[PDB]
Amino acid sequence: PHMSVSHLVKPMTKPPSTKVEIRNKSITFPTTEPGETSESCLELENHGTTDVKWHLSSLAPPYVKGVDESGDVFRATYAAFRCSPISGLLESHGIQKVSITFLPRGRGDYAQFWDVECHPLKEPHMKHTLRFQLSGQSIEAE
Ligand SMILES: [Cl-]
Repeated sequence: PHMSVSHLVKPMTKPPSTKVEIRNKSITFPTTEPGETSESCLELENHGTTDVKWHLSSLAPPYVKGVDESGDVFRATYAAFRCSPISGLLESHGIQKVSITFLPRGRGDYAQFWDVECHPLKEPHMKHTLRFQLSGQSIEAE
Protein backbone atom coordinates (compact mmCIF):
# COMPACT_ATOMS: atom_id res chain seq x y z
CA PRO A 1 0.00 0.00 0.00
CA HIS A 2 1.39 3.43 -0.92
CA MET A 3 0.69 7.58 -1.37
CA SER A 4 0.03 8.02 -5.08
CA VAL A 5 2.51 10.19 -6.90
CA SER A 6 0.36 10.30 -10.07
CA HIS A 7 -1.58 13.13 -11.83
CA LEU A 8 -4.15 13.50 -14.54
CA VAL A 9 -2.51 14.43 -17.82
CA LYS A 10 -3.11 17.99 -18.93
CA PRO A 11 -1.74 18.54 -22.46
CA MET A 12 -3.59 21.85 -23.02
CA THR A 13 -4.36 25.07 -21.23
CA LYS A 14 -7.05 27.66 -21.93
CA PRO A 15 -5.30 30.83 -22.96
CA PRO A 16 -6.38 34.43 -22.33
CA SER A 17 -8.05 34.55 -25.75
CA THR A 18 -10.80 32.42 -24.18
CA LYS A 19 -11.67 35.08 -21.56
CA VAL A 20 -14.71 36.41 -23.44
CA GLU A 21 -18.06 35.42 -21.89
CA ILE A 22 -21.84 35.29 -22.77
CA ARG A 23 -24.14 34.83 -19.72
CA ASN A 24 -26.96 32.70 -21.29
CA LYS A 25 -26.56 30.33 -24.24
CA SER A 26 -30.38 30.31 -24.70
CA ILE A 27 -33.10 33.01 -25.13
CA THR A 28 -36.75 32.07 -25.56
CA PHE A 29 -38.78 35.09 -26.90
CA PRO A 30 -42.40 35.28 -25.68
CA THR A 31 -45.23 34.11 -27.97
CA THR A 32 -45.32 36.56 -30.86
CA GLU A 33 -48.02 37.34 -33.38
CA PRO A 34 -47.17 36.60 -37.07
CA GLY A 35 -45.75 39.80 -38.46
CA GLU A 36 -45.05 41.38 -35.04
CA THR A 37 -41.65 41.60 -33.39
CA SER A 38 -40.32 40.64 -29.96
CA GLU A 39 -37.03 41.94 -28.53
CA SER A 40 -34.37 40.64 -26.12
CA CYS A 41 -30.60 40.80 -25.69
CA LEU A 42 -27.42 39.02 -24.79
CA GLU A 43 -24.11 40.46 -23.75
CA LEU A 44 -20.54 39.75 -24.68
CA GLU A 45 -18.06 40.59 -21.97
CA ASN A 46 -14.31 40.77 -22.49
CA HIS A 47 -12.60 39.71 -19.26
CA GLY A 48 -9.13 39.83 -20.79
CA THR A 49 -6.56 42.53 -21.18
CA THR A 50 -6.60 42.74 -24.98
CA ASP A 51 -8.95 44.20 -27.54
CA VAL A 52 -11.07 41.45 -29.14
CA LYS A 53 -12.45 41.18 -32.67
CA TRP A 54 -15.79 39.38 -32.70
CA HIS A 55 -18.38 38.29 -35.22
CA LEU A 56 -21.74 36.51 -34.91
CA SER A 57 -23.00 34.07 -37.38
CA SER A 58 -25.90 31.74 -37.70
CA LEU A 59 -25.02 28.13 -38.17
CA ALA A 60 -27.99 27.33 -40.44
CA PRO A 61 -31.34 28.94 -41.19
CA PRO A 62 -34.05 28.82 -38.54
CA TYR A 63 -35.70 25.49 -38.03
CA VAL A 64 -39.42 25.55 -37.46
CA LYS A 65 -41.93 23.04 -36.15
CA GLY A 66 -45.67 23.18 -36.06
CA VAL A 67 -45.98 24.94 -39.37
CA ASP A 68 -48.50 22.36 -40.65
CA GLU A 69 -49.75 18.91 -39.57
CA SER A 70 -46.95 16.92 -41.27
CA GLY A 71 -44.85 16.34 -38.16
CA ASP A 72 -41.83 17.66 -40.04
CA VAL A 73 -39.38 20.36 -39.02
CA PHE A 74 -38.73 22.81 -41.86
CA ARG A 75 -36.10 25.44 -42.56
CA ALA A 76 -37.32 29.01 -42.87
CA THR A 77 -36.43 30.77 -46.14
CA TYR A 78 -35.97 34.10 -44.32
CA ALA A 79 -34.23 35.45 -41.23
CA ALA A 80 -36.72 35.08 -38.42
CA PHE A 81 -34.07 36.26 -35.95
CA ARG A 82 -31.78 39.26 -36.34
CA CYS A 83 -28.90 40.36 -34.18
CA SER A 84 -27.38 43.84 -33.91
CA PRO A 85 -24.46 44.51 -34.04
CA ILE A 86 -23.07 41.43 -35.71
CA SER A 87 -19.41 42.31 -35.46
CA GLY A 88 -17.16 44.66 -33.68
CA LEU A 89 -14.08 45.32 -31.55
CA LEU A 90 -14.63 44.84 -27.87
CA GLU A 91 -12.06 46.54 -25.68
CA SER A 92 -10.53 45.00 -22.56
CA HIS A 93 -13.06 44.87 -19.78
CA GLY A 94 -15.83 45.97 -22.11
CA ILE A 95 -19.42 44.75 -22.33
CA GLN A 96 -21.26 44.75 -25.66
CA LYS A 97 -25.01 44.35 -25.74
CA VAL A 98 -26.32 42.42 -28.74
CA SER A 99 -29.96 43.33 -29.43
CA ILE A 100 -31.93 40.45 -30.91
CA THR A 101 -35.29 40.54 -32.64
CA PHE A 102 -37.74 37.74 -33.47
CA LEU A 103 -39.99 38.50 -36.46
CA PRO A 104 -42.00 35.41 -37.41
CA ARG A 105 -44.14 35.36 -40.53
CA GLY A 106 -46.42 32.46 -39.57
CA ARG A 107 -47.48 29.99 -36.92
CA GLY A 108 -44.67 27.99 -35.87
CA ASP A 109 -42.16 27.28 -33.19
CA TYR A 110 -38.84 28.70 -34.36
CA ALA A 111 -35.27 28.17 -33.26
CA GLN A 112 -31.78 28.80 -34.54
CA PHE A 113 -28.20 28.12 -33.51
CA TRP A 114 -25.57 30.87 -33.62
CA ASP A 115 -22.02 31.35 -32.66
CA VAL A 116 -19.71 34.13 -31.75
CA GLU A 117 -16.25 33.90 -33.17
CA CYS A 118 -13.59 36.00 -31.56
CA HIS A 119 -9.91 36.53 -31.20
CA PRO A 120 -7.56 39.15 -29.81
CA LEU A 121 -7.10 41.83 -32.45
CA LYS A 122 -3.36 41.28 -32.55
CA GLU A 123 -3.51 37.46 -32.53
CA PRO A 124 -5.96 36.36 -35.15
CA HIS A 125 -4.88 32.74 -34.77
CA MET A 126 -6.03 32.56 -31.10
CA LYS A 127 -9.67 31.87 -31.85
CA HIS A 128 -12.46 31.36 -29.37
CA THR A 129 -16.04 30.28 -30.06
CA LEU A 130 -19.11 30.99 -27.98
CA ARG A 131 -22.57 28.90 -28.95
CA PHE A 132 -25.96 30.55 -28.30
CA GLN A 133 -29.46 29.50 -29.33
CA LEU A 134 -32.56 31.52 -30.04
CA SER A 135 -36.13 30.31 -29.95
CA GLY A 136 -39.65 31.60 -29.97
CA GLN A 137 -43.15 30.64 -31.02
CA SER A 138 -45.67 32.41 -33.15
CA ILE A 139 -49.41 31.88 -32.60
CA GLU A 140 -52.15 34.14 -34.10
CA ALA A 141 -54.40 35.90 -31.59
CA GLU A 142 -57.97 34.51 -31.85
CL1 LIG B 1 -29.28 23.84 -37.12
